[PDB]
Amino acid sequence: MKTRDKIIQASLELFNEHGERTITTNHIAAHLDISPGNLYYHFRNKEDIIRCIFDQYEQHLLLGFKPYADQKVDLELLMSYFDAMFYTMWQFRFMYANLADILARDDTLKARYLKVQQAVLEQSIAVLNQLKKDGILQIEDERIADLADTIKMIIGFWISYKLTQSSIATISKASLYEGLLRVLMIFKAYSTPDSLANFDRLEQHFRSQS
Amino acid sequence: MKTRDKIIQASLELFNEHGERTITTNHIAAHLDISPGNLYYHFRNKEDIIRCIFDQYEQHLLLGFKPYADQKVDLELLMSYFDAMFYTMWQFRFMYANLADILARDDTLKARYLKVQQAVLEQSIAVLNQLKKDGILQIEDERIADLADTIKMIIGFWISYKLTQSSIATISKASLYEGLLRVLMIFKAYSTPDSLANFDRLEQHFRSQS
Repeated sequence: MKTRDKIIQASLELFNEHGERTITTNHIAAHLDISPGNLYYHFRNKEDIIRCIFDQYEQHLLLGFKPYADQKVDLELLMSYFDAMFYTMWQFRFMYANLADILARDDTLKARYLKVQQAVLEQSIAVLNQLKKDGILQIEDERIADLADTIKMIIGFWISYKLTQSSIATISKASLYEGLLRVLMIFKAYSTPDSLANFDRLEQHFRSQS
Repeated sequence: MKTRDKIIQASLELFNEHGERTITTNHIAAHLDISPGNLYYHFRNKEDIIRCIFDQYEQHLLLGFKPYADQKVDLELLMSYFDAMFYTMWQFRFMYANLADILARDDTLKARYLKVQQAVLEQSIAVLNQLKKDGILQIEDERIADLADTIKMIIGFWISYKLTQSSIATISKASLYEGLLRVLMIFKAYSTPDSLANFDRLEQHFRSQS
């Protein structure tokens, strides 16, 4: 593992455990047992590290919500889209906790973030249309875009909702699965009779994980 | 109108137009054409004004989502609950824009905020159970609490979602109605056949407002 990649992963872990705002590049270097000069060789400031993390976030997002080509339309395919919701919230939780402030202070990062959000929305609408063609969902064509955008809003803001509903300042995997189960509920209401059985197996799988 | 109430309303308007963070007590006093000492007579600092605004927010919330006693179960009753969603987001939009930071810096305000959120959740669950008894909604009893909490999450975080999805830093009434229409969609999926007609009249009413 290249030192540059070690710096990116240590940063992500520290930001996820303690909040991005309180971690300095000197703390990151001490965590890796390197000089702050050694860190500067690879990254000149903290923003540049956060920019590389956003890129990692963005490529996983585009791949996790990509439309399906020749895959068979079965349970394993559906779980993969639900697994990508969980992964993104948990692996980049420092981001969801403080998105507005990170975007407001870096215009380059914000512009790239918006391009990806629009491309993820377009893929999601395609996925939903395919599930309709394949007999998994019943939705009026004119509402598929709205459903996709509403689910995207749930996943993106679930963490902030949880942080503002209690006196506890940390996110547990259990909090995240509660969120997936709310999305799974919404989708269950749009399912076809032929496909209700599968939504009950997804529900049982996620109640069992936590 | 008592000067104390004039100070509270000017503050709310300035915070809603420009963001709470950039408004000082000296700016509030200049807006009302009074000395900063005259303002101090009534309010010793900005937090005390924000505390009185939260109280106004809290009492409207408890009244707007209160369970129904002898009212007839008709369209006007349903619209009133939808109107309370719109009112709270629009009249206290500075709050929704910057909730986390306001709560993190005032422990007294946060404690009261959480008591009200729990009481609003309990009322909402009662409302939903009544609509079920009265033949408006079909939901498994074990899921009514989850639906209520998911709708509450949508209304509370819609504004933050919109502010982070564009380069435009302001909220329009149109953005807010788009949000209500997403909630109305979710509810339409849980409606009974006898009640679908009414959800189509609510939809048409809100598409027409914007």
